[PDB]
Amino acid sequence: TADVQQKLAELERQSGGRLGVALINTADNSQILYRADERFAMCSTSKVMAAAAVLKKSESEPNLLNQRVEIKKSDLVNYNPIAEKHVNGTMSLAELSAAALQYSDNVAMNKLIAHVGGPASVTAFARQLGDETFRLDRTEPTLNTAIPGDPRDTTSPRAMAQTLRNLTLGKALGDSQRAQLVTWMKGNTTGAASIQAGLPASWVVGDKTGSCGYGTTNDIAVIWPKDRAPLILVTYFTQPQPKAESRRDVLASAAKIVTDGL
Ligand SMILES: [Cl-]
Repeated sequence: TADVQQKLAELERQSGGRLGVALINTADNSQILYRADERFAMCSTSKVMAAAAVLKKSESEPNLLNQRVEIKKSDLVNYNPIAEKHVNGTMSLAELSAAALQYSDNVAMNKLIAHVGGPASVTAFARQLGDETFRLDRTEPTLNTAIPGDPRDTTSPRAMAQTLRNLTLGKALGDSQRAQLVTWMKGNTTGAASIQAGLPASWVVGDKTGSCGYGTTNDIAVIWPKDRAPLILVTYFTQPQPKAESRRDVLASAAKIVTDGL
């Protein structure tokens, strides 16, 4: 409705920044879009694509998720909540995937990236799925600069919503791998203040958040409303000032606007 568009424009104006939304409602195959073809820095929301690339590789390598990866001091980056506890030992690729997706651990992201061949390999995986918009250019932590106008490490709301639908509800991954990705995302510990905060308490959510430079504040989610077909929702948000603070409330407000009614 124009009403939903007006409400999103009002929210964006009040927020002071630039808001991007894509909702896919699988009940009727409809979409609600706002700036959905513009690019936004992904921040840690790119961890979903990297974990999915590892899952895809595991379809033909059954030992892959159990493979051990050494964690060294030289692996530490800016935010390492799980990896810092494993320095001088190993973690499996499954454990790194869970740490990336559920605690936003940046060492874990770098190990997923390295395993599949680097940022260009993660990007080539997106391309193989039919996502011609996603680009992972850099590793952690430099992928977080989020400079306005810089296309590095960006995607669009439309593209990420369509790809997340393929990954979590469609057939991008084998049944075992899809279920594993969904379980990991449903177990996220970092999302309660973002999309989830704009939805009724009873709804079930798997999501991945990310915040980075220029007050960029993001969330991408698969949502099971009570007794309804699932939704896919991407809410991206960025601000003019380099040191702007995160605005998870803006993502909650956008989620409420686009799901009201339903
Ligand atoms: Cl500033």
